[PDB]
Amino acid sequence: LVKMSHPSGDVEACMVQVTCGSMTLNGLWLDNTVWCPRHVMCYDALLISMTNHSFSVQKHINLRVVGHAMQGTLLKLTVDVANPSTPAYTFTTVKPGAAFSVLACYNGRPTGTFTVVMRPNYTIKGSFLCGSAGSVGYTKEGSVINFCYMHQMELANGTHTGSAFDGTMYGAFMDQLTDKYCSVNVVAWLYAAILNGCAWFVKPNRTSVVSFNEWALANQFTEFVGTQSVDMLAVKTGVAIEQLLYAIQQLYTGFQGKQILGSTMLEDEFTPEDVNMQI
Amino acid sequence: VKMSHPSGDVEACMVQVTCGSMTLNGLWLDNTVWCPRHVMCPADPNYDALLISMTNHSFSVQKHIGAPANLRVVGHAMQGTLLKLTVDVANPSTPAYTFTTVKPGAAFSVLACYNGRPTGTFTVVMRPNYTIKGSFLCGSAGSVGYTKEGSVINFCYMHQMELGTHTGSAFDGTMYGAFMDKQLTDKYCSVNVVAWLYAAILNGCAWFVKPNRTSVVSFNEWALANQFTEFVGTQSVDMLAVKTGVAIEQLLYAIQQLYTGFQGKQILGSTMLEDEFTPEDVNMQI
Repeated sequence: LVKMSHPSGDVEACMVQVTCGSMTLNGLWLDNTVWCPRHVMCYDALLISMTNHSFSVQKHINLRVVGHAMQGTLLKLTVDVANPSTPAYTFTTVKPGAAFSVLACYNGRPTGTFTVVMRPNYTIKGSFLCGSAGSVGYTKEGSVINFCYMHQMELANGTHTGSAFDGTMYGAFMDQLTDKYCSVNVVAWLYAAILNGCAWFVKPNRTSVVSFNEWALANQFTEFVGTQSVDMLAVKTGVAIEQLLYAIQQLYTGFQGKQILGSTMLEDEFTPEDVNMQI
Repeated sequence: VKMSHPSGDVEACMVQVTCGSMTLNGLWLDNTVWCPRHVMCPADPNYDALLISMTNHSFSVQKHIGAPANLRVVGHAMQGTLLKLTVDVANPSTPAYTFTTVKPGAAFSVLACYNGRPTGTFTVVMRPNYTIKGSFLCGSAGSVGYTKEGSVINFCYMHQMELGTHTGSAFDGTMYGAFMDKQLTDKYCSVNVVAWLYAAILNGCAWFVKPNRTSVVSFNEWALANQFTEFVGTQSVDMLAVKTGVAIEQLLYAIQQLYTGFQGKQILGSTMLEDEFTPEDVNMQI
């Protein structure tokens, strides 16, 4: 169980530096559009101020802006060359629990890649430093990149949020509720444990989904919504979801010194899908 | 956070290499294609005998990603546990690169591929017992590990086999841990745990800083028997000590006490020690 990212080449070919006089940051160049965060201008009062000439766009790894418009918290810029390296792509909004890959850029140059889970409070726990705004987060399905995240801002110590390519900001943070454990990702992690022969925490006892969900409300756990990749884990292991829900309820109390997949605590950063592909 | 290098450049060099009924991945720089020699083994073999057996067209080399291409194998050779296949076309996308063997504790990025197609990228640290803990499946042999410094890629690993751990070879041909294509007890990597403590201190968790210090030389002889690695300082560690005002010899003491058990307390939310983050890591990320 490693944290696995999608290969970043497709997206590396679309990152650019976009500047608005004082402020500079990262942009995503798809076909004839450069997307980027709108606080490059730092709102409608800011937008009217601007000319096409007020932005300049560079590819490091020759673009003239010839159209500009605002969409939610994102600038949608039009440019006079269509990106020859543009992937087949899609905009989609992720839901808490889902995992995606982030390409962290600076000055329009990619520097790292990692995987985050969209956290129940609509933030992500990544590594973003000054100037990383406009790094994109994506998933890949076939050859179709799904762009789902443009990085905007840091809120607390090591917690970040961003936009969803319609303009909306995850969790509506203007440019935080308490976090919870993602119950299904934990269940999947415990299946991964069982699959690698770490099944000491399995007892016959069970907890229905309906009661677990009531229990979750009081213990900073999200609702559990089973899906088929979980059902596939249950089948291969012969352990029912309802058993693992009982074990979550008792492991949250304490691990009593023991281990699971090396971990001393619960792990909600792997999804049923990630477990399936990897194991 | 576990952070790997952008895989773009490396994806641009991944090939599929076929030999008889068997296929795996190769790396294509200049006119050379590297790949694991066990591509030649039908379902304890004699790799010299095998290579004599190989004619010109025993090898097929397909590029799937990017600009598809047909690469004829012009000559072949062997090198350690790898093959050097020469091909008539040169990778237009070869970048600036080196061939450096990594040491235990160091971190590198892996580009996992199947039938010449990248599928994922992650980061491992080379274990003191010379294995890595990756996610490799059937057909992943020949996936490439690498680190970038400046615009220069240092290729350091070509995946070979599953032991549940993994190993492959370096690009001179040496298999890491000298395993054979036909395991020591792990150890804690001490320099990384120093780094990780520094990341605890740099973030506020420093209840284990006591002024008592244990010397490097002593820690090492101590480590010899409590399953740690010799501690080696680096310029990177020295930047973490400076910024925090805690000396390496102090954390070597804490590591001696902390092996016994965290005794009810917590460090960055863990009760066992993390050896998977390098001083470079903590420096880059803080």
